[PDB]
Amino acid sequence: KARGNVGFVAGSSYGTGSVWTRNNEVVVLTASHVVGRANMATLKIGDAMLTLTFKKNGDFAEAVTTQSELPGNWPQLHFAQPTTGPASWCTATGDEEGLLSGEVCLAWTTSGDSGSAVVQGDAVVGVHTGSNTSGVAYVTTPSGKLLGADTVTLSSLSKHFTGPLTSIPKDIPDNIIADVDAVPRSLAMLIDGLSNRE
Repeated sequence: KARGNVGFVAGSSYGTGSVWTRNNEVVVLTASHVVGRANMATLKIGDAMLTLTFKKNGDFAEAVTTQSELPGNWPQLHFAQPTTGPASWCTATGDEEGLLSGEVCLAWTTSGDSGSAVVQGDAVVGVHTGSNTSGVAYVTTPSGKLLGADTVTLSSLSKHFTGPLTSIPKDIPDNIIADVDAVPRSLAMLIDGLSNRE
């Protein structure tokens, strides 16, 4: 079951969106490539169907509308810098718990999940942009920075996680440089937690 503010978006492609409140306006986030160059796309949430125009920054797409056009108790929109740790990919079929860092992001997603808000706590860090082999995720922040395209060692990543040393999960992407033979339990369980929205 998806979060209450998560909807489906259809433009040049099919994706996911999220709805929020900010300074008396209703804000809708999704991915630019889901919207498409014509800059128009239709959001479906609850019984509401609304066509919107989006301002874009790289693959991060944001539309604004009003309470009279899209009523509901939408959660307040807070943007925040990425913090190395767990993050929730808010897909239309439930939250996918994944690893988020500036260099590498891991989450089990499909094409339809493009545009899902990626959140940490009560704040949006970006939208889901795309995927690669072995749970690789790419996330675009509101300022248009692409997260997930660089490399990081396991030891460097490990500094950010609590718990005792644990065996490294089997399938990890080449962009995570395996330079230790054990990682903190929370890091291992995160990666092991692959595919958890059900």
